[PDB]
Amino acid sequence: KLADCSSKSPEECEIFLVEGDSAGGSTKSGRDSRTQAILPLRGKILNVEKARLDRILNNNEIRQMITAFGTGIGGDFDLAKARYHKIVIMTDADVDGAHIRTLLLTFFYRFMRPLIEAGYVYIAQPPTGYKGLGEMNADQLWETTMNPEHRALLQVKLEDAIEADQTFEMLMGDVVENRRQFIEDNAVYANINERNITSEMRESFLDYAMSVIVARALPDVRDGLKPVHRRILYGLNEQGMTPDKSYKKSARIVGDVMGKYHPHGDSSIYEAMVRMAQDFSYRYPLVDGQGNFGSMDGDGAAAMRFTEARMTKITLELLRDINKDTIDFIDNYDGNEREPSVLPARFPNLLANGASGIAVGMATNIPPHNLTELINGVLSLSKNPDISIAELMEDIEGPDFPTAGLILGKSGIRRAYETGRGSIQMRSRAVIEERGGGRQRIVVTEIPFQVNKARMIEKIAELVRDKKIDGITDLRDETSLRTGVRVVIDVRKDANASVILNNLYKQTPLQTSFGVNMIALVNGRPKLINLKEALVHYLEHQKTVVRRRTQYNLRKAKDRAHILEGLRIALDHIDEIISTIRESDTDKVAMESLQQRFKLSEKQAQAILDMRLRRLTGLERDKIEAEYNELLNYISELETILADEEVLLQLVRDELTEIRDRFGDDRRTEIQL
Amino acid sequence: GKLADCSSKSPEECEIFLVEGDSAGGSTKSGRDSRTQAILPLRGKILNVEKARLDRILNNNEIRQMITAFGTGIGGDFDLAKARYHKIVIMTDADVDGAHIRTLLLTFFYRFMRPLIEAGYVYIAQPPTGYKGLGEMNADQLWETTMNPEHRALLQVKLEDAIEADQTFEMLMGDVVENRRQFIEDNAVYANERNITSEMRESFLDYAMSVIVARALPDVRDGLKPVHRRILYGLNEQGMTPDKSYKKSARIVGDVMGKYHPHGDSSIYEAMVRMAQDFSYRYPLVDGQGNFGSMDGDGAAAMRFTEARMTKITLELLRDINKDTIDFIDNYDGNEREPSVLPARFPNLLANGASGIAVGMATNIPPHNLTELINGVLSLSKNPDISIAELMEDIEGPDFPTAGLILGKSGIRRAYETGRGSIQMRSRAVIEERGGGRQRIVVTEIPFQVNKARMIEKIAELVRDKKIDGITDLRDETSLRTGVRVVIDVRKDANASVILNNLYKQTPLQTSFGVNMIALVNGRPKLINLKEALVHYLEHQKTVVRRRTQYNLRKAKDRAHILEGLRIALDHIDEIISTIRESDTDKVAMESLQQRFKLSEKQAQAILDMRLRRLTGLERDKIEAEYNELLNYISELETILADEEVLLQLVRDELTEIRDRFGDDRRTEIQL
DNA sequence: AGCCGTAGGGCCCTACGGCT
DNA sequence: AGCCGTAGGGCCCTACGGC
Ligand SMILES: COc1ccc2nccc(CC[C@H]3OC[C@H](NC(=O)c4ccc5c(c4)NC(=O)CO5)CO3)c2c1
Ligand SMILES: [Mn+2]
Ligand SMILES: [Mn+2]
Repeated sequence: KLADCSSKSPEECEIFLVEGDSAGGSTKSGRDSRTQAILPLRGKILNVEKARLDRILNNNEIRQMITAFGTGIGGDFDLAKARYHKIVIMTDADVDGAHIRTLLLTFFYRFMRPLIEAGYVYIAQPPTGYKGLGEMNADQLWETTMNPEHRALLQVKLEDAIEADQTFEMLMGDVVENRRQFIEDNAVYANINERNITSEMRESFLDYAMSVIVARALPDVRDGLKPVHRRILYGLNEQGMTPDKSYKKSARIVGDVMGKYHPHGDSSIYEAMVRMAQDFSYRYPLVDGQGNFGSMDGDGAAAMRFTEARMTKITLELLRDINKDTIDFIDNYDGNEREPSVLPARFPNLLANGASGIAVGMATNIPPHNLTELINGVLSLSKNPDISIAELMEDIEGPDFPTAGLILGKSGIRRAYETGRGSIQMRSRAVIEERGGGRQRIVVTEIPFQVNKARMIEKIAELVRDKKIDGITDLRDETSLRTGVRVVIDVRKDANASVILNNLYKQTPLQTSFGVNMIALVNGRPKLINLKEALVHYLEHQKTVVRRRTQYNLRKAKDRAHILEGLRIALDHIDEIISTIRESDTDKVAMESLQQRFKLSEKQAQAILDMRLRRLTGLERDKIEAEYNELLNYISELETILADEEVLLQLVRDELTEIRDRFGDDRRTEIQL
Repeated sequence: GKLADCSSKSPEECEIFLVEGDSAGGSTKSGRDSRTQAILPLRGKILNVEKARLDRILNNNEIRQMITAFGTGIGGDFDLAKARYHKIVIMTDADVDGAHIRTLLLTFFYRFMRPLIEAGYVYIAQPPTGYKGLGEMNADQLWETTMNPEHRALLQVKLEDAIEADQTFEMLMGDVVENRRQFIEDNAVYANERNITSEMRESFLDYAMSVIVARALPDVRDGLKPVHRRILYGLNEQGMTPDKSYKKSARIVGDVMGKYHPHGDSSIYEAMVRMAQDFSYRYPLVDGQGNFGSMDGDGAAAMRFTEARMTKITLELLRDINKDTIDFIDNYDGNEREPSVLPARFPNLLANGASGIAVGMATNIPPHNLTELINGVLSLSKNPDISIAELMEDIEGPDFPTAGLILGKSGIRRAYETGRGSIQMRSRAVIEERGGGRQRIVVTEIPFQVNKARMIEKIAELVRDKKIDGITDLRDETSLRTGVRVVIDVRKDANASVILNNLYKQTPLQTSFGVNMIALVNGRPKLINLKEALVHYLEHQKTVVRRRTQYNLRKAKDRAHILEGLRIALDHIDEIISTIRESDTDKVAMESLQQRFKLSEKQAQAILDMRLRRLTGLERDKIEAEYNELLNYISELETILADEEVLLQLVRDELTEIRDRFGDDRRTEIQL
């Protein structure tokens, strides 16, 4: 990995740590290879503050850093033996780079403290607006960042130790609550110089943490999506990949999304897209995949060069009226594109499909739900702001998993909908049945959500082999496209099969809990929310969307009647119209002449100058009158909706109801007492 | 291993499907009936056992997995009794690479498991085409077509004459290239049971002709392989021109993968990267931003990091592509159109050169100076009987991006005469003082295609293993600011020149370029000499300029015809408007306009599409200005089409301009 | 040898939080 | 104790021909 310098005189020698060979290459090409060494790492380095020492000392990248510095670790640490008097951290100028920087400072503080004391550690300052240093040309990387003349390094000073120790403990240690508190306390949500090592850690760390929270791992309460899923669906949309049209190569989709909207690795995008295609993961799948999109047995999808994809019908409902000023667009990562900040989301997607995400200081875990039940819930809520969770549960019985199965008891469900937290006990659907000669078997035909069917079956085998469960004489996955899931467990003759089943439910994922933890972005801040808040924020979104959409169609039909007004004047005075144009030299004079003569606006004048001659035929004259008369009718319909809060809300209901009628379906998961 | 066995054991009723990898595997595993159907994914191309020794075969993972899985052992240890399946089913992707992996698999079974074949246990599944690999198929469909024993069509492989079979495996898959080449030349055609010899011959031949005509060899006209052509056409169709800014590498590769080139990402991205390296291409076709590699054989950044567009001179490859200069063809799936060849307004085969390993043959064509090339083609255009020797008054010999030296003219001369020759390339190295009466060797240019770091390591090896006297140190002082610089310290009092000569004998510091000018001519491979290359090249240009002139003619005559309808209309504007105003439909207006004013359908249409702003005052006059300049152009064009000396001179003229704008100095020095 | 350059194909480290 | 899902990062086997 190391690409060393010529000079062995450590006095004048620098080593640069970079994230991988992609940056490595640019760095190598632009360095001064007499004084300047380069060590590429390989992504996130190990967190030494949370890891056992066995594996701190085995980890490659840790090891190689040790070798390169040649000073040994901890007690047996000779400053005098530093092969370099400058260790320069130069990760990418993105948030994951800030995080890899915190990880490294932690390693150095806890294993090479003197190195920091001695003033040998530094932080390079590459320009922003660059995914990694691999996107820079070597000359740029040199001028800006590496050239001893016209560059700016921060030298890491350690002031108070005690404070440093607490900081590393809080930020990087395994007590989440300490970290969570710091985030809350310091996050500001939207509506050779010395650098203190504590200052750097808290600023770098918070930068990462906030970024993961608002812009990675948590879904938005309004549309139920994380950034990656939003930019995927929105890309499908901008490229017209509707279900009527045909499937397009995943690589096209991914390439496009990566380029315009999502400056991150290919596999994060493709894997997100894949899940959205899996009817064992999504209760209402958002992508329609062609090819191998993986199995319940933990199989990956085929590589993105093989598969293809489009929207499902129901994703249309997520995107409807996105170009009717329903929702605010923002700048993409680099200035050159516009992306939606949220989707219209005309059905309640946060709950329908659920969410899961590991952030920093917190996580989220929201189960999926029956859409017929959810919309009935939003209906009841719309007729009654003061409805209770108990009343809402009259409609929303509890979660509805794609994989079906059983939930045991209404009581975890109730806590989760009331507090935002609760454990939910899920079981497989298993029956006991004769197989012949007075012997029996267990048949599992549905397994709990998020359980790998293979791993589950291996577990049972590994219980039968470690002689750790009695009575089982065979185990077979008879699952098949033709017959559905079907896992068979033969039972020894005369053994009690019900007992064996209970044993499996105790000792295998045949029974599994689901720990609800309903954190989402509300005003782009993380909040633990109950069932009713989820539906309130959802309905508040829908109200705004149907209002803005109605306001937009008004401005637009008004703009258009205005033009049809110019054109009807034209048709009534066509001879004089022709005359005015013919007697004009420029287009500028005609425009002025038509405004004055016939009291037309600039826009009308221009639309008349744009009329083609074929529009003076019989049918074309009629269409202009017809389009105009239909449009006045529509304009006054729109005005009705905007002048009356109750007609608007009634529209919201009628629309929800239509979606419930077209996409609603049976409950799959049975909830038992 | 990723073996997914079935649940039954008795092999009489159990089958195993071999597929290319896990993408195919998953569709196969979700599709299959797992009571009787095992699946074993491989990993792409398997080893050719006909060309490998036994130590290597038995180290190979995929080979091992197959042996284990089948349970018969191999060779004389073979045993039909211990078969775990009575049907072994080869199910590779429905493409040419899948024919090839079929031939490799059958080569393994015939040489190590022949009784398996003698006994009827081997089979070939028949998936549908249209799908890159099985990973693009849904499991329901792969079940119906291919795997379900009530529907599928299986071929059962049969051995007849074992002597013929031996000859075939030997010829097709053995180490002797020439019999294979001969079999290709003899069988190629350019523009229930299955005999194993027929399968081998037909599957291999497919593969072979696919690599030859459509992978590894350049076209003589444009100097390009399918992958480079599709990339450049891609850049163009998305206007990624040099005036515009850079697009993202992943977008470009994604575009091209979908539209034109159904193959792995890395083949595309790597082809693009090389086109951007100024140490690889004498005249780079791609302009890249980010890490695109080094002479030390670092690869580019991954494609999420880099951006790219055309270079100035690529516009010249593409100039006039829209003027019917070249025949477009269907892409691989029917939903696109691609160029079969580029206009190529400079001679790109010899300019940037080409190297490719095919089947039965290879190509290796060095790069050249463009100022020289062009003077060459001009000279040829003044004299169809120009000799190689006269041609070499312009074209001194290869000119490499990396500069350096060529020793003597005799390899050059042989190469240009016959299309084969060996050319000795040598570093640019000087000897210089370093202080205290010591000296060093400074190397500042290295041969084409010689990895600099790997070369420095071969020098270290010699010093370490004491096969060279007198070297005390070795350093790469290469930098952006300094250019290539490799220093070799010599021991006080040792003769530096001697040392340097040893380095030339013993290191890539001197390297042969083995010229072997194979290219496609009417899409068939041909060994061509210097002159035959320039001639095909000149022929393409004349065709281009002629087809270009024919196109502008059709187009200017079409436009004149429109303008003759517009003249009539502006001159009769009222009767025109009444004619229309009186007409119920757009149809009736066309008919009336046409009867009353002697107009064609297309003249009537142009009038009906006329906007009212065209009736302003100075428009009857513009139409007339335009129309008179059109008639002038029309005849300027007819001049050209009727006199071949005028067309040829036109060709000469455009080339001279390209020479003036893009021609640069020779970099490689030719020492005699 | 083993390397040139288009082709087939796939695997494994790391962070992060909460549940087992 | 190790999985789940967005994220950071990269490597190594194969065919082909010519020297
Ligand atoms: C399969 O299993 C193995 C296992 C062993 C391996 N050892 C080392 C490295 C790897 C893979 C690392 C490599 O890095 C670059 C990756 N792709 C991109 O950067 C990229 C970005 C955007 C894109 C595309 C690609 N593809 C498009 O068509 C457009 O959108 C491709 O994968 C290995 C792979
Ligand atoms: Mn990075
Ligand atoms: Mn394949």
